[PDB]
Amino acid sequence: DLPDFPEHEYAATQQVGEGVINGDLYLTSASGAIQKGTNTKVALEPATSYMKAYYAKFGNLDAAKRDPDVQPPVLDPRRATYVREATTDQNGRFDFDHIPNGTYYISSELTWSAQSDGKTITEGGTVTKLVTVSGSQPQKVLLTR
Repeated sequence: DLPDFPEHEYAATQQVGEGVINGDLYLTSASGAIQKGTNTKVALEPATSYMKAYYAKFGNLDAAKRDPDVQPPVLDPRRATYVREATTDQNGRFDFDHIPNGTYYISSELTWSAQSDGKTITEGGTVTKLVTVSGSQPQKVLLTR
């Protein structure tokens, strides 16, 4: 499962800042059609050894490829205070303000329904990337896979 919550790793992070993050969220259907993530929540949190272990198993996983017997574990309640959040607009665009200097996981979940042989298929899943912030203007994040 997950390692012990690393207090030192969270204590060493800068918790105040001026950085701006811009990006776009989308995934591709099995048919090749692009699906934009509209009015979808996007999370931005410190890139720790704790969340590296979590995102390895559940961060870039298709909903069709999920094990029904395997459920994601309950995370330490101390982690929530470090999570920043944004909702994408009508075009899948998201924005974050006052982002501190540091290294982060930027993560979202985008699923939708498709039809095939008269049966309903669940498409998409989770998508997670690394973003580094030094100065106030990092590059845009294309949150896709």
